[PDB]
Amino acid sequence: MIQKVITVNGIEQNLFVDAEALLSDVLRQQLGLTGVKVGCEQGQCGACSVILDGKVVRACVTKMKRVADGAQITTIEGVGQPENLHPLQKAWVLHGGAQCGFCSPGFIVSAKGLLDTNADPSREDVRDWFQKHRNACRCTGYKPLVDAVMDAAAVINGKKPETDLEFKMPADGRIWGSKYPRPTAVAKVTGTLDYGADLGLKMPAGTLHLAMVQAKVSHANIKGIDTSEALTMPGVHSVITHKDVKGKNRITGLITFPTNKGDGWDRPILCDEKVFQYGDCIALVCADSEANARAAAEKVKVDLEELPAYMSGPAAAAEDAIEIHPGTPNVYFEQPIVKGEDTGPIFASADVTVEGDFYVGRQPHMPIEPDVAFAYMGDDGKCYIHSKSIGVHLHLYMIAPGVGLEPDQLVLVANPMGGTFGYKFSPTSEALVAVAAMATGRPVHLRYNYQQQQQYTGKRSPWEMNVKFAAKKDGTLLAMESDWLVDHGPYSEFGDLLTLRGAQFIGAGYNIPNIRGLGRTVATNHVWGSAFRGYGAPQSMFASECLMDMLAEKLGMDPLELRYKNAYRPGDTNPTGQEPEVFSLPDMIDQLRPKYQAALEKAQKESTATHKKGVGISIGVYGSGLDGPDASEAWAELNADGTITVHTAWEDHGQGADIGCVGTAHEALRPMGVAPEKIKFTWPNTATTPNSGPSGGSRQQVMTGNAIRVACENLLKACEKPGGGYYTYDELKAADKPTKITGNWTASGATHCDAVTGLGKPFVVYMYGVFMAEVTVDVATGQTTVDGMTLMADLGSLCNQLATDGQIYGGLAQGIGLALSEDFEDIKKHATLVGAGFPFIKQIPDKLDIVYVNHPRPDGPFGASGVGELPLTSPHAAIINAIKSATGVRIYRLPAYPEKVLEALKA
Ligand code: PCD
Ligand code: FES
Ligand code: FES
Ligand SMILES: [Cl-]
Ligand SMILES: [Cl-]
Ligand SMILES: [Cl-]
Ligand SMILES: [Mg+2]
Ligand SMILES: [Mg+2]
Repeated sequence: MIQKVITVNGIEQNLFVDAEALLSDVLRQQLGLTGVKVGCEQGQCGACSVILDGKVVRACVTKMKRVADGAQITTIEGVGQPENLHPLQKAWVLHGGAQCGFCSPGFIVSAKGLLDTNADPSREDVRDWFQKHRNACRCTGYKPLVDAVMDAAAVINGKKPETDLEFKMPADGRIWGSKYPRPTAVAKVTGTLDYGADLGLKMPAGTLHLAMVQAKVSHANIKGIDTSEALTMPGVHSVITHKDVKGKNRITGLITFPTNKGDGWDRPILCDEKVFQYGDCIALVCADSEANARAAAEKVKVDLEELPAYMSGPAAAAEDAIEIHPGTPNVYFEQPIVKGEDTGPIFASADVTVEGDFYVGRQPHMPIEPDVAFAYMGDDGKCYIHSKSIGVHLHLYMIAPGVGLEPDQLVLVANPMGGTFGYKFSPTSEALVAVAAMATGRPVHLRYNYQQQQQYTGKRSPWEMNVKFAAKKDGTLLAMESDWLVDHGPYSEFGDLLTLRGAQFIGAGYNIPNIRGLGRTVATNHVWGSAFRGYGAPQSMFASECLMDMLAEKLGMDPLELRYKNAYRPGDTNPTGQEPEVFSLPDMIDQLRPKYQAALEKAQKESTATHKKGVGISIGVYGSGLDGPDASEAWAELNADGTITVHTAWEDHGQGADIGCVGTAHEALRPMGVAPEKIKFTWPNTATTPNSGPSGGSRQQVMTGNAIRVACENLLKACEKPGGGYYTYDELKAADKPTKITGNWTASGATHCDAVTGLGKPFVVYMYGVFMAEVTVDVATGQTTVDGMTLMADLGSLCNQLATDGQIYGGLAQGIGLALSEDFEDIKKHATLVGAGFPFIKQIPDKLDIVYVNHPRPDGPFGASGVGELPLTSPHAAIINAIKSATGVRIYRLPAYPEKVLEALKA
């Protein structure tokens, strides 16, 4: 041990540390400075950036021996605090740079180090600095961060007043449609929002820390578990196995389709009979610390009989393949799409046909915050789970039978969380922590490291796809055929639903009267499928949007013009035979057309013989909702101090549940003149908030927004005085009148798609957009640079522009990664941020352009649609179409790795 006297955030600290300790652990655990966030633990993400003697360093790779006696350290807590924000923190809030917030301390400290060395940086200087310091963001697309740094610099420089960093009310008081900051932003930019790992550090002594004993093979029969040596290790309390589970020890997919061949109870909580994928949790070590639990977990001995693993859909779907789930075929679900007339003869006589085979792979979500959860037995005897769930009621019902509890005996709560992008539509760690809390009676806390986040949370399911079009010479589409194979890994939850998405979205955007297609879901031993932002559309529309450009190429038509010819117009129907609710694609195409022409001209002009520039187009469509007559509920309550609490279970991945609630409620409450700061939101809790539904399917602004609107209208009626005016709280209470008022809303016009034909009206609100990608391909290295992205977006009406801008930038950035670099195919090679192709700032162009072309939706609140998944529906098709424009070659199987682009160039 060594004594080190240093200064931290301006205050002398008398530190007693191990020389080998990591500064991240010392600051977080010894000094309680949980604003130093830890994500990757490998020096790759910058979340733990601190200033050490004038240099920005990552604390997670900085050992205490490198910290000199007398050193100066600055963490986010020393940059500023909630009622003393630094200009960078104020700019962050104004510019909406904290979405999930997990990266915000690291970027803001890093940016102070920049400004302390370069007072007046160029935007390029800012991007170069965040690239060298590895400041990673998965939510924002970086542009808002760079905007915030530039604004703060100008203030620090005396160029502009600091008060220009404070939001100015539009004067009229409307915050719907405005840039009003989100309520959680100040906590995020000051590091005072506790995420699950932070809460772990602030739990009482007595809390047990868990570590997973995981399969190190992809497929096996389990013969036995030997915990003997592990029990003798430092700090170890016990080891939990399937023997300790009090229910079925299985998670249910809950809405498994009747024509699924599987019963949806395939996924174990703790493996008992078999290993189904690498990473499967077979036991939990309970210990006094994460480090002690992990050291003992390595000593638990699992005796396995390894089985041949099927690591792709085609392998597992082979007619011969052995059943992964004995008794159930590996191909366990099929969804036909049957619209119009038989396609065979239409293909036979059409002027032009085109066909392609496409692939979109196992994209990893890569939130900066790895999965974390905790559980405890409440004084009331219920088991409480606090996790990254974005569907607390959904997960309650998916895990209660397996852990052996009735829905009245378990409570799920969503912690503040650092991003999920869909992976948390699945249970990950919740059943694990509940079993351990139940078995021990003690609080338990489980943190995944980043390798566990990559290998042992769910993934975008790969799809192998064949799509064909038939068309007339004038480009009018006549018919489509489609085939898709969905590799869902071993656990069936929502796999059949994802396969149905291919019937709804392959070919979406155009009138296509005649369709014949079939999707197939296959169990494999690769990572199980969890939703990933877009859920079926990134696969489906990559195929159809690339194919539209192949059809345009073949007809000698401009691809944008071919889309204009076919885009939805009154009278048309979508692939499931439903009429669109608004018709904005021609309008967006018309407004994009000159920008596209200018872009084509720039490309042609600025291409060189080795750096070829190109421009590519795509359309995106996705539903806002769960299929069918989805619904939500909210409660609007006048409190005794005159504030109003809007109670919902709107789960916040980081997309903006707080501002969606406040902005929607503010607009609904305008007749009573309620200031936005007087409106309170509730964190999701299955015991004390209503079943608003999960934050999946870009649904909450529509479904929960409408329920908030109705609850608020109902609260206005409850408060109205006859003759005009409103009663106060005190008045209603003296009157014995109610002050907490319910509202509900249902998408009553929707119907489920048919199991035999795929036809129906699954959503009553859709999102529509048009993408333009501008790229440069180095034809010596095959490296693609995305130089600009444009999204024409119809979101109906914006609840909050900071929120929708940031949603679109973040989605476009994930589309650049899906297009060029991201996959989870090799269990080892892809288990880090950099190995899996995470996009750092220089991979995302500063030019991210949005044009809103908003057609108010008949059934959305104040006309709004969702936004969440629109930007990831097909940006990667626009990018691959731009590589084809630049170079003449087509990448059919993502990602477009440089070697793959070179092989196509040289073919
Ligand atoms: N018009 C409009 C729309 C919308 N908004 C906004 O925006 C957001 C979003 O919304 P939406 O769309 O409704 O959505 P939500 O439901 O809430 O959420 C969900 C999503 O969200 C997104 N985004 C995001 N972001 C962030 N930051 N993070 C994350 O993680 C995430 N995730 C992702 C996903 S994947 Mo799935 O599950 O796959 O289906 S689906 C999803 C919010 O805040 C709201 O409010 C506005 O403002 N306006
Ligand atoms: S760089 Fe330190 S936690 Fe990622
Ligand atoms: S706000 Fe940057 S990772 Fe979420
Ligand atoms: Cl998906
Ligand atoms: Cl290819
Ligand atoms: Cl490569
Ligand atoms: Mg027509
Ligand atoms: Mg090669």
